[PDB]
Amino acid sequence: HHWGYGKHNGPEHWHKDFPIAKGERQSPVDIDTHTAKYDPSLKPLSVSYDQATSLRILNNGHAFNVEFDDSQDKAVLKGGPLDGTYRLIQFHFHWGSLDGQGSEHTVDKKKYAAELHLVHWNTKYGDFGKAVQQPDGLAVLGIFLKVGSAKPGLQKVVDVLDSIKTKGKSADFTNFDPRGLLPESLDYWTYPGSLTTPPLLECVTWIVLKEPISVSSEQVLKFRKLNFNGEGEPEELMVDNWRPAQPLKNRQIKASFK
Ligand SMILES: C[C@]12CC[C@H]3[C@@H](CC=C4C[C@@H](OS(N)(=O)=O)CC[C@@]43C)[C@@H]1CC[C@@H]2C=O
Ligand SMILES: [Zn+2]
Repeated sequence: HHWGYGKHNGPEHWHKDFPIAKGERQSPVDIDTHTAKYDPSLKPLSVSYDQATSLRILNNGHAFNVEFDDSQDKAVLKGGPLDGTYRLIQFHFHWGSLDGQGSEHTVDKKKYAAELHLVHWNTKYGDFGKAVQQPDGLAVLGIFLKVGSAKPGLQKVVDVLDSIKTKGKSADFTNFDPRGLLPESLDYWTYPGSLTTPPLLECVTWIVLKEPISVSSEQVLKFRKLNFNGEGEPEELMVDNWRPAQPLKNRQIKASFK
């Protein structure tokens, strides 16, 4: 009886195995745009993905992960609210059963169709596993998806999903350029938070871009054909793999923009 997104194992159950679920810096949150304070001390975000080297795409029974070779200093996130340099290890999405839900963060209670997370670890802690034990261990870049025009840079991901339908399936996925998933503007909100799945560790500086990307209805419909279940198990469509907004408690959301 492992955690998931269902009635009996979903977000309202996670606190039993992971008591930090009710902690002081949980993610995601609602971004109240009128309360978020413009912080002139925040720097432009530096996203350097020119040398990013993807290895594999994996269905882990929760989402699909596009994984990167993080063995050299290549694909790095720095500046913005960050001190030092954070290395890209993987990206994944959260999405809904319908276009009206799927994002984890919300903006004035607006839910987007999906949300992309690019996960980076602080190079001062040497590897990903050590970084998540630190309050400044990870920087996750969050990007909202709305349904409209296709995102050409997403199509290579969409076209490989047929090969990883079920939990435990993986495929070679080299030479994927994550620059093709970025909106025009790097205007962002930032706040201290957590992983949004177990183990829910309070190790993340969240950087949520204001500008969504557009994807087509056809692109998101292919996300919704994935399965939570393993090959030769009862079909459970991989949909609504999002955690709802958690209490903000004693935190401030800062805006990079006026
Ligand atoms: C691999 C680990 C468990 C899985 C952890 C990872 C740290 C960050 C995320 C990101 C998160 O999703 S999200 N939404 O918070 O970005 C989904 C869980 C995941 C992959 C841990 C690092 C060490 C630990 C075990 O070795
Ligand atoms: Zn995520």
